[PDB]
Amino acid sequence: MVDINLFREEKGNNPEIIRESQRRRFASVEIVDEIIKLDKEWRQRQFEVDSFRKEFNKLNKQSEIIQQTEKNKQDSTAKEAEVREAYAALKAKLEQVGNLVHDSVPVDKDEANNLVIKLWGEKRFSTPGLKLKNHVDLVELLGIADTKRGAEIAGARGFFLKGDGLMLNQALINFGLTFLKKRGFTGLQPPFFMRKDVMAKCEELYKVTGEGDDKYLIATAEQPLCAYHIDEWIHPTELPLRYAGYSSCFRKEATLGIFRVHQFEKIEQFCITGPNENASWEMLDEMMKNSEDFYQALKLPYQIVSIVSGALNDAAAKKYDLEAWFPSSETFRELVSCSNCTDYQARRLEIRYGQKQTKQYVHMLNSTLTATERTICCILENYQREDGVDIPEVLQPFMGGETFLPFK
Amino acid sequence: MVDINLFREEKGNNPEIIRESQRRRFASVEIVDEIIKLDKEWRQRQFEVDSFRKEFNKLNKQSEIIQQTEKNKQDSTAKEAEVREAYAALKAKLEQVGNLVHDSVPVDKDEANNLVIKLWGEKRFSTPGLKLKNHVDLVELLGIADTKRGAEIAGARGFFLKGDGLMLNQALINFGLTFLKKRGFTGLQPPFFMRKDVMAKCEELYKVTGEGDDKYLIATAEQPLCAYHIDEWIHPTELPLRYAGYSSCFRKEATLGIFRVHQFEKIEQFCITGPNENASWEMLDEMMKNSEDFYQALKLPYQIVSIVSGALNDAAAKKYDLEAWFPSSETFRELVSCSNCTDYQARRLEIRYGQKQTKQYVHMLNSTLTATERTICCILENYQREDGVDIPEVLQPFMGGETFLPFK
Repeated sequence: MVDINLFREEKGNNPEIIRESQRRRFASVEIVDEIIKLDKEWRQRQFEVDSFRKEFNKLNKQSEIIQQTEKNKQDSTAKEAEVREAYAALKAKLEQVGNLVHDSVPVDKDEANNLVIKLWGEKRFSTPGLKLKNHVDLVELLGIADTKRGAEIAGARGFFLKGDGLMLNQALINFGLTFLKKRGFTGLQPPFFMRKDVMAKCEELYKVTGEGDDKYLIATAEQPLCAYHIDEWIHPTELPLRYAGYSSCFRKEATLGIFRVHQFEKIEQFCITGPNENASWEMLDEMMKNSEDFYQALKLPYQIVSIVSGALNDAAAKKYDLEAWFPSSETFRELVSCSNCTDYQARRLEIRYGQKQTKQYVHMLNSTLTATERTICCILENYQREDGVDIPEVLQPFMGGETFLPFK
Repeated sequence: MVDINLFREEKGNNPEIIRESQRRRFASVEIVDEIIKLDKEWRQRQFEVDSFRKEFNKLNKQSEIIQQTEKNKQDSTAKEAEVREAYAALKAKLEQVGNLVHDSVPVDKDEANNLVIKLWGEKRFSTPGLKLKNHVDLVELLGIADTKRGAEIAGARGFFLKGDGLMLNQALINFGLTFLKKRGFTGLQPPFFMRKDVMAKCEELYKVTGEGDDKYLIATAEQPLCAYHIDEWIHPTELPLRYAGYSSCFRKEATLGIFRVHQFEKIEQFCITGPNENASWEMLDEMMKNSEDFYQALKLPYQIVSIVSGALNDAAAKKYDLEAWFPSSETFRELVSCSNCTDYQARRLEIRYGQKQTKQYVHMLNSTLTATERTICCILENYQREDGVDIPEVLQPFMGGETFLPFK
């Protein structure tokens, strides 16, 4: 949720900023007045208690009187119930309000109008010499995934990684983790389980039943790496925090191919900053430079698009995608999303900024470095030859010096 | 299930072998006669069809006659139903019979009497200079797993791997995969999902709900690597097959420690052989030598125990455990199980041996190489110093040359 304080004229904050952000999200502007009207009620009860607190403690410092100090306690428990109700009803509207859309975000309702802002790399095309094959056919020819036997075993989109497929998957995971460890990141592998209560604050997911409470399978490392540091204080000397999240991922939405799948592995950049001095906006550039340097090391051409205000989800204040070149189909596909969600999750998760006045909260960002099966698919297409696939230079050490994967 | 043919005096096979194996499993010997009595019924119906087949086709080669060729079809569909019932009732008893216990297996009902057969390594002990800490306390001191934050997130026994904890986990996974790839193995990473129908032939597991049929989370790579090759023919030139299974594992049975946990990673040796020439018994030694060479490369002292006939599960014909030395508690704990299950799963999974007479079936074996979190725990205890933990020599390349993990 957003800071109630940014709706209060009282504290020297203009609620038009909220109204403008609603407009840019093509969402209710009327709700900003609804919330102001509710906040005011609630703060009156919040105060309408301390009226009967003082009048209660006023009687004290002395049945035309003894019956007066009776009702003033019946009051301060009756009115405390009203305060509870007000808080609750205020939660129901404020919950619905998206994060404040940064001004640099292109305003529009269709991702069709996503603003390309950067290009990189010399894109390969089908020549007369070699028709460029797609990832689906190159996985079959290389013999590095059993999607057929996978499908009988795990149901639809189910796949084994095999031989140099597993070595490659593992090569990319360790290349990514070392890549990021060199840039000040600490590895973190979360449990693939998470309690629904906790997921709430961070049903398009798998439910796992058995030991304890019903839990979800995680769609992204980003979800466990957000619950981590719940209810904690983080000291300014700790921030900024850089975690290289690693995990398997389970998506419900998706017998040939490993691009459009139910289970996959993923390195995530997850960063916490303090909420002042433009720190989170500086970290968003930092993480986006890291995503860039990495696809450049792999020598995969790409373009960076900024996401229209209309397409930002409720947590994101701003978002880029790195779309990389798939030469057989001459398309760019999404291999990175890079979000600054500022204090939106932090404030629900009571993740605070102080030593331990009025409450400050940390800023949190997330940026896929690589979804391995997707990155592989992109590697296959861009590195293919007449009779196999060359291995990118930087992955060659992690594959024991091998430079080539021949077709069966 | 076991080969019905080994219950038939008829084919030159002595059913006493079955009876003896039942004795060694301390299980029903009476059931071997029950099954013979059922098999005989079934084969009579199986034949009692071909009596009314020939008499039906006998009438043909000519209403004192035309009504005779009527009933002989009413028969051959009526008696075919009886054959179905016999087959089904025979399945219900034969299902309950364990695999034939190899003669080299120690006969006893208590694992207490497991026969140690081999020792290796110079075991470390608490000296006056250094009280040897346990894995639980060494994980806290090293700062390589958040079991506390894990527990709030994933419920009980839930843990993050962190910093050099993740690097180590990954070091062991890649050390194991290369270790095995050098010994003729092909990497395989299965889906962590598997359809209950399929699991049946390979409810102490997690159920996953969402897309498609209800599925289980796998307890071991061994389970998906068993369904793989279902209903297939394998050619003698293909066998023997060596797969290095890699996966996450989910066990229901288990906020400090990563040894006794719900989720963990595991390299498995899974091997298929032909069923003749003592091939599977030779492969069991091969896999057990591989498990040995690996804990020797890690320089972890261990002992090999042979499992008493009384403790073999229904698939295993024979089984060893490699128990490794945990010096703080001066105990050996199970880090490897090595099983030859011969044609027991193969025969349910219709995994055949021919080119493609009377049906031959492949032999299948499984042998944990490493459960990574457990192996780590064992590494921590055996490699500890006053102020940190040394990194095993062979894992040092995979950890970028680092030789030591200091306490926080």
